[PDB]
Amino acid sequence: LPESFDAREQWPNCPTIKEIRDQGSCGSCWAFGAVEAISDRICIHSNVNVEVSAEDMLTCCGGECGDGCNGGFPSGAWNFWTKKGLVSGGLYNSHVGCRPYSIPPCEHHVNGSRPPCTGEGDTPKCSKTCEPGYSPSYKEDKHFGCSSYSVANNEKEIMAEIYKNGPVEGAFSVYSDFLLYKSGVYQHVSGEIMGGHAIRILGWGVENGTPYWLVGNSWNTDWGDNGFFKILRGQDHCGIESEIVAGMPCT
Ligand SMILES: *[C@]1(C(=O)NCc2ccccc2)O[C@@H]1C(=O)N[C@H](C(=O)N1CCC[C@H]1C(=O)OCc1ccccc1)[C@@H](C)CC
Repeated sequence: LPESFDAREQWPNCPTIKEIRDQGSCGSCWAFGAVEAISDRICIHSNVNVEVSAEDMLTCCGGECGDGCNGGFPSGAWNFWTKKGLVSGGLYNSHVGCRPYSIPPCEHHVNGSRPPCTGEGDTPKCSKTCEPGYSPSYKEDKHFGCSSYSVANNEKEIMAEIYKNGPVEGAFSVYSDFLLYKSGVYQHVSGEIMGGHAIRILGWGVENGTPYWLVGNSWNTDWGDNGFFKILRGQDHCGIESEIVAGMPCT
């Protein structure tokens, strides 16, 4: 395996890999890390381009994935993709796809022109219909995964999975010092535990002798490094290597 790897550069024909979304004021990271990686993989393994609906995942999976805006389980999300499939849907107010995200973008621990995020967010309804004007129907717009699996807490195997099949979803413990991340390789040194956070890992590298994972957060582009961040790799730091999940699209 190479010393560095950036899925964005390795699969130039898959622009979703470069995208950063905004989960808004809702604890839907579990759903976002999943639909983002799934969007990447659908393009990688059939290179069609589809903005997989975070709304569909967030609202229709139900208990199997956890508790909507109150948090969920990454592996459960990929299961939903294989069992019920996922329709298309872009950013809030984009009118792109069957079910665009219904929760407004906000400022995540940074100042900006958008309203500041306010944790309190209610899970939107599971509506099995597409926005007006969109074709085909909800049922016909479903994209299915043909496998849902968990990658071992093994640096090499995780790198190998990304290298071969594309970005994966992972999760780590968020402590307050992470909230102010701007650049460099993040290592937890201070701050209270905020809870588990699911994200999309799309590569790795070494910065100043420090091995890291290239990660895409779901807090818009004005947070962190253009929406992305790097975190220490190789020591299961904050559990970043403990809950990796992925899957392959059908056909
Ligand atoms: C991830 C998130 O979205 N964080 C940012 C945010 C923005 C706005 C408002 C709140 C939070 O809280 C999100 C998530 O999916 N969390 C998820 C989680 O904490 N839980 C899922 C089910 C209930 C809850 C929990 O307490 O889980 C503990 C747990 C851990 C392992 C096995 C079983 C249960 C975590 C798991 C995502 C990795």
